[PDB]
Amino acid sequence: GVQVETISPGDGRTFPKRGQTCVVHYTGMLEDGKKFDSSRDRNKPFKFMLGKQEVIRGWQEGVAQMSVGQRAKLTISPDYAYGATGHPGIIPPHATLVFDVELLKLE
Repeated sequence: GVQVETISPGDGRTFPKRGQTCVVHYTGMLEDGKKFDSSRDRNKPFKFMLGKQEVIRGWQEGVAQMSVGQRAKLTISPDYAYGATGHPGIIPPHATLVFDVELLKLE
């Protein structure tokens, strides 16, 4: 559902726990490499609570496998993203997504 491939290693020790706020920088891309969303383009980190059902499954699960300081490529199956429906106009049906995510800190 999600496959993680490290771009830059983190501390390899400090991983998110359920209920912690994960503070990340990210860029979300369709399979073709085209960016549809980025906290980097906003110049402001994005926060989410691990376990809340706001953020797509694969993005959360991928981040749970990351340590503080790590940057990684999360390849997310539609099953763990927007599924059959997608988000028409932005995310097509059955889309594989790629997120470049850096776990900045936990709060």
